[PDB]
Amino acid sequence: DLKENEEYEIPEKARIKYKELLRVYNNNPQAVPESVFQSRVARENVEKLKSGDLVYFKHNEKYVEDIVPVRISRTVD
RNA sequence: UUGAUGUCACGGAACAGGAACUUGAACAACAUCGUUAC
Repeated sequence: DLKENEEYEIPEKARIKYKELLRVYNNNPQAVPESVFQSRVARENVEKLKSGDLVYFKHNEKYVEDIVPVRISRTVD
């Protein structure tokens, strides 16, 4: 159920936090040796959030504060 | 592009003053990855 008439805008802080999270996901030293068990961010080497793709998020009062690509991922301060 | 009866231009050092300097132990422990079940 894609609800209409309920959309929020992305400030600069959320974008730089997502960029930092992607940089942490990509160049990890402790990763899995195979290139098939990793997630979609680490396998296909995503660098920025594109036009349309499904992202988990959390907002308050029409402004979003954080966005994560999977269910249980890491949080940046 | 000169004009004649008169040119010391070999008659004149591009010369004189300014610190590539200041700051930095080749050192080191806690995880990484996401969902399962009613």
